[PDB]
Amino acid sequence: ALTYRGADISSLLIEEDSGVAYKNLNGETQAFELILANNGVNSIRQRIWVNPSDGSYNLEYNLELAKRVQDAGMSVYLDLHLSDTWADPGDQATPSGWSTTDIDTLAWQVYNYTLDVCNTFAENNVAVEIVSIGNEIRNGLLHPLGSTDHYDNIARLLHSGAWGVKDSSLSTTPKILFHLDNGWDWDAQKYFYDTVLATGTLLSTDFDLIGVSYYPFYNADATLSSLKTSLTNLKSNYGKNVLVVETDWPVQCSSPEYAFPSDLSSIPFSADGQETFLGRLADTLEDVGGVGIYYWEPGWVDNAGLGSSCEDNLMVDWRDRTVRESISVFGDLAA
Ligand SMILES: *[C@@H]1O[C@H](CO)[C@@H](O)[C@H](O)[C@H]1NC(C)=O
Ligand SMILES: [Zn+2]
Ligand SMILES: [Zn+2]
Ligand SMILES: [Zn+2]
Ligand SMILES: [Zn+2]
Ligand SMILES: [Zn+2]
Ligand SMILES: [Zn+2]
Ligand SMILES: [Zn+2]
Ligand SMILES: [Zn+2]
Ligand SMILES: [Zn+2]
Ligand SMILES: [Zn+2]
Ligand SMILES: [Zn+2]
Ligand SMILES: [Zn+2]
Ligand SMILES: [Zn+2]
Ligand SMILES: [Zn+2]
Repeated sequence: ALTYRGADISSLLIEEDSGVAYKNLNGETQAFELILANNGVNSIRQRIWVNPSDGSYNLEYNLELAKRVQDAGMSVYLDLHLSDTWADPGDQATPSGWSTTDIDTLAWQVYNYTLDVCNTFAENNVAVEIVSIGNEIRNGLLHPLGSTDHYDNIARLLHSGAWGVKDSSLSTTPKILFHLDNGWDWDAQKYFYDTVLATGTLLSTDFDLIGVSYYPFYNADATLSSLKTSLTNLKSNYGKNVLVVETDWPVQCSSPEYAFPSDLSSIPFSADGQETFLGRLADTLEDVGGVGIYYWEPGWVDNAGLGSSCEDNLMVDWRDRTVRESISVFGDLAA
């Protein structure tokens, strides 16, 4: 069985501030994190941004969301984007005020930052289970200094961020996770890990978990079989537990931009299809000794496509703000 049965619900506070209330499987209005907790979710992933101009996903935002997560009995995974806005393989902008010219200065800013985030959580008695040093960092982070022209710099920054967490006053130190996209692509994963470890600046002991994104709708090569091989290879090569920290499956996808992978093409687009997909993903992870799955943004009703070419990847119907049956998939898999 999976250790982490998770969801990323970072959008929740913004959706609430836009007037969204969610109706549960009992037909009752209920706080979204309590709906999840009562339906088998035991951990919540939260994106953190450094100095966003409108406050979205900033430190205060995340402290309040984490308090609610903890009140609901769930563990907290902080996904540090180390940017003022979305960090992904096509965007890794250095925060306003941080250095774009001096790697020594930037390394100290990253260290100070992750220490300050963690000590803010400690000071407020919020335990955190996992922290990622960056989001989807296969093409580096904190550009231009942390681009793939300078893997030596990337290693320094990861080292610094990780030790900021290790030096924090949290009573139990979080597991430190490194997160790359394209989890199904073993050669890409291997190239990154082998290269940052060879610099001499990142220690093999600096991180505890390897996390990957896994989506079915951006590339037909994303078969479950390739994911299985990649996860197996990651665990055996680097000696770290592995998990899927982002995934989605559509209830509606009328005009996909990319063909779906061959071993997933019989799964329907529906709530039942979401469950079948997740059940197969969970079995796949179990087979290989993987430890978690986090569903990405199940309740983001203003953004049902979640950035993909599909109409709707949510576990909540935007038309009536009511959860779909797939919201209980993790509980269903127990039982
Ligand atoms: C890191 O924080 C310390 C305060 O403990 C401060 O003295 C120092 O200037 C900071 N480093 C950078 C580069 O901002
Ligand atoms: Zn299972
Ligand atoms: Zn608010
Ligand atoms: Zn982007
Ligand atoms: Zn300097
Ligand atoms: Zn760049
Ligand atoms: Zn450069
Ligand atoms: Zn360099
Ligand atoms: Zn060091
Ligand atoms: Zn590749
Ligand atoms: Zn450590
Ligand atoms: Zn992503
Ligand atoms: Zn919204
Ligand atoms: Zn509906
Ligand atoms: Zn079910």
